[PDB]
Amino acid sequence: NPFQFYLTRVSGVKPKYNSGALHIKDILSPLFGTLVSSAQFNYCFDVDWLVKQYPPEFRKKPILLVHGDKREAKAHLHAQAKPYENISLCQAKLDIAFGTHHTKMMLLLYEEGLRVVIHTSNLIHADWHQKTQGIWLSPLYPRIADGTHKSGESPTHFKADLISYLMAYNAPSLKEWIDVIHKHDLSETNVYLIGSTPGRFQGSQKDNWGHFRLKKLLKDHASSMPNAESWPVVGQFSSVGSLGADESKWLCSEFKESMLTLGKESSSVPLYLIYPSVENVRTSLEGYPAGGSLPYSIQTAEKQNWLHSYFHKWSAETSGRSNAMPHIKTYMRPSPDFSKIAWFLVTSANLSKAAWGALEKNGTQLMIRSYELGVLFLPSAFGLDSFKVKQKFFAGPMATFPVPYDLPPELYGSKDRPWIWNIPYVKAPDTHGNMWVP
Ligand SMILES: O=C(O)c1cccc(O)c1C(=O)O
Repeated sequence: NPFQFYLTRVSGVKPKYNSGALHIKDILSPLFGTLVSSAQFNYCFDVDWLVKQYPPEFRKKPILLVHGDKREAKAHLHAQAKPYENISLCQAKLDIAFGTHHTKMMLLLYEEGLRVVIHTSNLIHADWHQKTQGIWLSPLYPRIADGTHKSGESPTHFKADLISYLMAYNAPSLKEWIDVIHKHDLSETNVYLIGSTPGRFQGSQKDNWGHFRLKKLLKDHASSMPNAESWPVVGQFSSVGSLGADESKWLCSEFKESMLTLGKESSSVPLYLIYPSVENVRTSLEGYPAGGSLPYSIQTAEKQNWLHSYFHKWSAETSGRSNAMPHIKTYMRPSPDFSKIAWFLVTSANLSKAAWGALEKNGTQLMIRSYELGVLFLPSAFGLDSFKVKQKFFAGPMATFPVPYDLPPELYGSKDRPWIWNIPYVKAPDTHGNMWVP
């Protein structure tokens, strides 16, 4: 397969549903490369657990943790890391209020080359145990010979774009990794980088990040088709921000507008949002504790009941993962019969203005609060007009894209409710025999 898109291993499904899945121990294995140094970009870390996932022979190689923690949280993380003299830390600046460092990425420097891993899991045991999570694995990028002058750039501009993303941190530890990337040949990369960084972007910078970045890529590198207004948009996420008093405030005015872009020319496009119901969580492998990683608060939700008519259940029979709650985030553009897709994005970005950006100053400025990162699969980058949807995620021509959940998405039933993490559920017990009392 050309896509190199994987799910994490799920404990408790039959082996047929983990053949081709990856655990973090698989990613860090010597079989992937002889580790010299690594950077772990993430949100939450269990440092003791994390070091154990590296092969024993590699556990003293340098590790950089890139995080966004402040004040006591920052102290707690440093205290976690203090016992390991090989671990350095980089605090990503979050100069806009309510921002988060959500990006989940491994930079893996080997004897043999460099690998980039963009994924959706926190570096804690529970995020790799029984959740649905996504991974993109880059090729092994060879080093450019010293004295040789070549760009090492791909047709998707991934090398420059990754360096640009790292430069936004303004961090000395990441300038070191920028210099590493400069020295490697990333020309085989067939995905486009879509990042968010905190800031207020106007003019020549508005298209660099967030949903304007997606819009720019779709305008430049996808083609519109006849009956494009019939191709739905699907968004799939593990949390929702405050979107406004109605759909015209942000969801359907600028977010949907960016996602329905195709091609360079000048809406009733169906929008499907996939988000676990209470029943999805209750009957999940984890039970109600899965809802600790689906942090939709009642304060947010009661301000936007209009949103929930868009919500569809989590269902993933195709990957045996209907009971493995999603912490992956994905966005895609299926055909009206869901048999093809015009593009697929896997990312850290949830359904929120903080993650995707919101227009300010009379539409001239895109304001983003958070760090996010994902990769975009476009048919043109593979010599194709569209992707055929793989019918069974783990089944057997390799030019079909492995969508990890079921299509078409299934609307919430009248008795379903979106999972809301900070109210109690005491009506029916979960798969472990417990209720939810936050
Ligand atoms: O895991 C994360 O990066 C995260 C952190 C804080 C709130 C969240 O909603 C999420 C998420 O849903 O991914």
